[PDB]
Amino acid sequence: SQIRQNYSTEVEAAVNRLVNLYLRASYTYLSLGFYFDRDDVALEGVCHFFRELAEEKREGAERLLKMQNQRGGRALFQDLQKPSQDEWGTTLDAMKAAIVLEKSLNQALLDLHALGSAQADPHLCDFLESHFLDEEVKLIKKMGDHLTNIQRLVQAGLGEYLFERLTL
Amino acid sequence: SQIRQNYSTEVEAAVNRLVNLYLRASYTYLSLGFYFDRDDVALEGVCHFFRELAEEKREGAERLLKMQNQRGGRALFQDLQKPSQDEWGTTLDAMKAAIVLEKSLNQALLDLHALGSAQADPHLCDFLESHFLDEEVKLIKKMGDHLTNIQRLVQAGLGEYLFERLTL
Amino acid sequence: SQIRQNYSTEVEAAVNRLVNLYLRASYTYLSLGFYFDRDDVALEGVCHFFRELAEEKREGAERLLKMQNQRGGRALFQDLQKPSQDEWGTTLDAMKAAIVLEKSLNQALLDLHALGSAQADPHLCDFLESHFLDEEVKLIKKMGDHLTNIQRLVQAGLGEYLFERLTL
Amino acid sequence: SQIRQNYSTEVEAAVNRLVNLYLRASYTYLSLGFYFDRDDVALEGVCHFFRELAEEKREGAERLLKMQNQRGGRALFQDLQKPSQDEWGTTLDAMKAAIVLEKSLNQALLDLHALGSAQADPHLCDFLESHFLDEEVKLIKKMGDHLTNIQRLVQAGLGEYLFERLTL
Amino acid sequence: SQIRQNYSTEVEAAVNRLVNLYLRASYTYLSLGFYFDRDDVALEGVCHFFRELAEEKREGAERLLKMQNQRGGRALFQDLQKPSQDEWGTTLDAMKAAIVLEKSLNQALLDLHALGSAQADPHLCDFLESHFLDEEVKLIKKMGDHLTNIQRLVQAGLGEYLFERLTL
Repeated sequence: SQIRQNYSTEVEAAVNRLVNLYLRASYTYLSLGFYFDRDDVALEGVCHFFRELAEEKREGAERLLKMQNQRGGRALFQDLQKPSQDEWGTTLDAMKAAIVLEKSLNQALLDLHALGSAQADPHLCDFLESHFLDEEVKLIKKMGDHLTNIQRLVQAGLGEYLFERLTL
Repeated sequence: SQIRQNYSTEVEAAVNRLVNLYLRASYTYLSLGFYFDRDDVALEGVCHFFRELAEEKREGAERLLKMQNQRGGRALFQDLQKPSQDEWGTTLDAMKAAIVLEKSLNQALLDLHALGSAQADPHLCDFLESHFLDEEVKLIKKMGDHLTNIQRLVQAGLGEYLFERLTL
Repeated sequence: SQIRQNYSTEVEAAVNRLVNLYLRASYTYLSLGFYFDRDDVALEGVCHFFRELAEEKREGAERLLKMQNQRGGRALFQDLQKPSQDEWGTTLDAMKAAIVLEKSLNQALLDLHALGSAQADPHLCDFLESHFLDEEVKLIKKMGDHLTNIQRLVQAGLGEYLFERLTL
Repeated sequence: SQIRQNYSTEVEAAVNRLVNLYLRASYTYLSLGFYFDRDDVALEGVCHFFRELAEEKREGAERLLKMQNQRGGRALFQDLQKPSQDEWGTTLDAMKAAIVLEKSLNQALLDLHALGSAQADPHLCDFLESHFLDEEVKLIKKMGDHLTNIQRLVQAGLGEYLFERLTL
Repeated sequence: SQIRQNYSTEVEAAVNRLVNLYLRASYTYLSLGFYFDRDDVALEGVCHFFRELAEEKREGAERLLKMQNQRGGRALFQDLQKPSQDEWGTTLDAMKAAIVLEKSLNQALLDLHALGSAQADPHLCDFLESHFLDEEVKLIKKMGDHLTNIQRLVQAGLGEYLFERLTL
């Protein structure tokens, strides 16, 4: 590539893998959102919380793909595996699964950052720091806060309703 | 009728029956609304929910009557039977009765649509699709969502109060 | 499902399959868009055309999923297969592949409509007519118009540049 | 210097060298810009593209000089060598020379970043990441995109005219 | 007719013939417009040019009919013959056919003017001069200008595209 400079094949491949992970996360949140939209679940605030996160993760994937091209790397797409569950249980179960998912994404970001540092690729390192690392930390804090409030509240039915009405 | 075209006597009669069903539904919701306005019931949000539905069903009847005339059919009115109950119990009981009522109206709309299709009357079919069928589907979804939230909430007194305050 | 009425298991399954087809189409257009963003391809108008279509197809999938829930059906997600190509060649090649993809989606919509008609499900039939069928017809017309103009223009390099600058 | 802290003589010297490189780049772009303003060249969009870049590179030099003083280092200026060419040939030749120049600047920024990291000078590292590294990556991507479009277009005279009119 | 004054049967008949000629011209331009809207032709600017002319010619017919009544003559309508072609070939072919059509209309206007002069009917003469004769001269000039530019441009495919994009 005429523009490619200081951009290792290892980082290029890892960025494609991270795109897949972000799209998979978006898909998982799409599934979560529509599950809470079921008439036998019916927690609209929880549905909206996860649909927003689906959009965020898709946007993160697109930012990665834009960066791949800016550096002269080549986007390669793989199958997107379906989410791990078809039904997501309670808001508590769903929020635990979301924090698991975000921690996995954060770990992938940290692994890529370490790779970038080992490859002396400061543009990559700054990109991740600037657009992804703090967003993950803030989101995980928010989920942990939500989990604590959900747990405090669970008369589990009343608790789930109040959390959805008064927090989300 | 000088304007009547492709409008079968069977559809004409069925449209008059559906008008009666919609007015009956309006009357039922009028009864539901004022029951929740009783000082010994006193759930204003539930009263407002059903009074709004009374207005919607009356409006649906009027739309049917306007259509009857547009097609050159002749409106014929029958007695409006009183609602099935004088007292409607809890918000849960009332919402179950409302979903029963809406499903019966929806089934009548679907029967009329099938009639219209058998009579090759696409204006009727489009009219129903455009003004009634999706409105019923959306309303039934909303009632089902309400029922699920009511059920989750029912300390049944506290639950009924919170639903009325925070959802309705 | 408490709300489910006149909604066959066959339509429910077909709606889940159509969701997968729309998400796959979105993914294909995401791939198309970023390919035209490559520094060795560099046709920004073509990139924007396909990124817009990615968004449209995702939105169509979400509309289907919302409908699934409104009817009381249950969303089931499957793996999303990667797009058929990693590199998409010329704007001409890409627009031919897009018209192939849209025709396949349109055929799936028509198959589902026929199913809905056979199952006497007019809500489904109206839903498809109202939100999908005319959008597909308009989009295919636009692509065909684009293809004709691309073909007229292809000094193939000059042609591709002018189309991107003056049409897109 | 009373304020100097964690600022190595090696970085101080390298920052002065980078100032010279940025001023040299500004001078090169000044030459490029006025060449395209010649009546026997006459490509105003190309002239404007390079005059803008002259300003950008001068501004980058000034930002470096401001930083030098903020850290307590001492600006030292050297002769500014004249640009490598007196006449710059075609827009294609000029854009190739510009990408060569930007890659050399980017490599100098990366070398300085590596120096800063080896000297454990995170302020320097952040400064470069924040103000220079991403700007270079974006600019090189844009030049590469321009080069690809120029190449696609070159009836070379017609191509050069159209690029200047429709892209620049 | 109580109002009829200085309005010969010969002019009355000729005005009815000219109405037919203008409606025929409108129909021809309707055909031209939709031909350029075909997906295998796809020149939207050319389609718009001819659809506008269809409207102009219809309006001219209506102005003639209004005049017929103002003078106390009696509008008589004849069949409108279909346009001379089903497919109109290239923009060049179409613009040549349009100039042929406009010249025929102009000649009919000039013949009617001569008739009006021979019948000493200055109202008719002024009407034609004021509303039709200069409009035809301007339109024919514009078509001739278009033809010259089309001809200059025809790599005939590229030429047709550029004319549609940059002139129409």
